[PDB]
Amino acid sequence: GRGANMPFTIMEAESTSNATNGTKLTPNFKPGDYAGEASGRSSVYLDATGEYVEFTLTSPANAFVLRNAVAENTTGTVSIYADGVSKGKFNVSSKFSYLYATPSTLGRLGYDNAPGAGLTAYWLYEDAQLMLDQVYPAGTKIKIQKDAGDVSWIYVDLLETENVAPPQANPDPTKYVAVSASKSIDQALTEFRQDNTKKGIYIPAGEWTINSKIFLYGRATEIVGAGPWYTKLVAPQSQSNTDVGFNISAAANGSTIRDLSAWGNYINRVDGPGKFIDGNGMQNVTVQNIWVEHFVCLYWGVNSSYNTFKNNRIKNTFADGINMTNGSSYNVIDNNYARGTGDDSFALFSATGSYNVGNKYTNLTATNVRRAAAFAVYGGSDNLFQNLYGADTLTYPGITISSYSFGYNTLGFGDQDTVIDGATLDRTGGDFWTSVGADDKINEYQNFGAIWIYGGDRAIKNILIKNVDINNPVYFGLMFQSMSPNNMVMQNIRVENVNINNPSRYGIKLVVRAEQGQGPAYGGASFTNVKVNNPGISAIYGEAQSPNFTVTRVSGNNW
Ligand SMILES: OC[C@H]1O[C@H](O[C@@H]2[C@@H](O)[C@@H](O)O[C@H](CO)[C@H]2O)[C@H](O)[C@@H](O)[C@@H]1O
Ligand SMILES: OC[C@H]1O[C@H](O[C@@H]2[C@@H](O)[C@@H](O)O[C@H](CO)[C@H]2O)[C@H](O)[C@@H](O)[C@@H]1O
Ligand SMILES: OC[C@H]1O[C@H](O[C@@H]2[C@@H](O)[C@@H](O)O[C@H](CO)[C@H]2O)[C@H](O)[C@@H](O)[C@@H]1O
Ligand SMILES: [Ca+2]
Repeated sequence: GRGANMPFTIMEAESTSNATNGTKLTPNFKPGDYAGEASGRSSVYLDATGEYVEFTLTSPANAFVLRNAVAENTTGTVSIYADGVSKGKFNVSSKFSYLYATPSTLGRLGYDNAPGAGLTAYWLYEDAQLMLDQVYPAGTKIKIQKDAGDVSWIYVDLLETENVAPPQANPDPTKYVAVSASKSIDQALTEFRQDNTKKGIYIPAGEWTINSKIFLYGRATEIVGAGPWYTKLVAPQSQSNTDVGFNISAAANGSTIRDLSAWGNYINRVDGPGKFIDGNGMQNVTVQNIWVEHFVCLYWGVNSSYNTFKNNRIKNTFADGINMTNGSSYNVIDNNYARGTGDDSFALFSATGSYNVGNKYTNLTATNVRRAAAFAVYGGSDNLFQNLYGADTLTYPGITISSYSFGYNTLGFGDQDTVIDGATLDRTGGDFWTSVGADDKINEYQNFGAIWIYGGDRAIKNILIKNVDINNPVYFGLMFQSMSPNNMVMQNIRVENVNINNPSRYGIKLVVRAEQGQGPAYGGASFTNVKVNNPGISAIYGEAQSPNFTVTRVSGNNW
């Protein structure tokens, strides 16, 4: 792609190809800012009746997602036109946006939904979904316009366009028990469990309440919808933060959930509940072509192995998109799209089996990461992250590679490579934590590069980063750091075929003193064909001040 191959096309409102009579925001990297939090770090502000932004379709489309920001505590409309003719109205809302903190309490980002004295609003953008009753061809002018009766103002960030097929029917009514107006999901599953000729349940087009955790047991179960634009599982929207969805017991290992969407009612992060799918220790489960929003996570694996997450869309969550922890091995996380997660979009946390091993995170896109990293790997052995696209992180790297234990029981990285192979990272990095007494100090925070290689309190070894393009990182391309006093010696850290373009500070930073009491990096890293182009200050910082760290310039480096 790089990244996921999805049926929708993403178009930035602010593209120079898009006529507008509204206000195009100049980019910045600020959280809590309508530019800093936008895709591409810009949007088009429509602030008077008749102001519009005009998109041009590059593929046919009957369905649209508008990422936008409106005033706090408001709902309303904005209009959509096709070739100059009005065609409908998006339902725009800040119900799920505006999370409050202060510049020195970004650790609270995502947790606190109420305004208050001295509090700044963050997480300002949200989405509106709309299907039209015609497929419009490539080349159609799709205008987003603020007409009389629409919201007082709106920031238009991007438009998703998609040509959605008609809904898919029950694959076989004699094998899939249908949910219906008078038969709930739970009742359909009970009928399935008690009749061995059934393969599962079918959930038709519609909106279907999920007001509970729905347990899958008995045997492997298929849950099949009509398509994610059609089958909508809906948490009770007059409630907030209800723990609903599916919970897969061991008897239902081998289950499949596919072709549906799930619309949670979380308005802030809660730690514990809030994963759409629970399946601790689950095996051989397939989750495919589902679209999930407004949960804490899609899935949080715990010693869960041989599972497949494929073709999913994870948007506007309050913590991680997918995390696999504590022994989870041999999983296939392939061709998934995340936008707006509230913590690491795709993560792997290895802990004591000794390691998470054999996982393949492939063809993944993670953008507009509202806190933490697009991709994060915490220890493990023989795990592959391949063909990644990451962009527009609010606070942290595009990719975190970390041997910090976080107080859990872990060995760190193992004896087989953790591989990052093929990745594009656009405008990644950010500010987090504190930097009291730090070297190379530019503000009150620690400052994170596009890729952070962090030796923590456990082994940091066997890391291969290759075929990566890092474009306009907030601060640095590659950032290497060792936690003191542990000073774990980094071994077999190699970087190959990497382009670092226009970093504002340095192409490569060896952290010398992140904060009081901390020191420089231990071990070394090798660089082959690593280009640093137009750095703001210099190509590499920290080399002379890092006497325990050896930079090896194998060949092909312009620094
Ligand atoms: O009050 C429930 C939600 O209403 C709006 O969203 C609509 C949603 O219910 C769904 O079924 O489809 C339509 C069309 O895509 C949505 O507009 C609000 O936007 C949402 O915030 C509410 O929770
Ligand atoms: O393995 C550590 C814990 O993971 C889960 O808790 C997470 C919490 O520590 C924090 O990271 O927030 C996320 C998102 O809300 C939580 O999933 C488990 O729920 C917990 O039991 C584990 O100890
Ligand atoms: O020391 C406990 C904390 O460790 C981690 O946070 C670190 C932060 O405190 C500061 O020192 O910066 C380093 C990175 O340079 C951070 O890793 C945990 O993330 C945090 O939850 C702990 O409280
Ligand atoms: Ca944008």
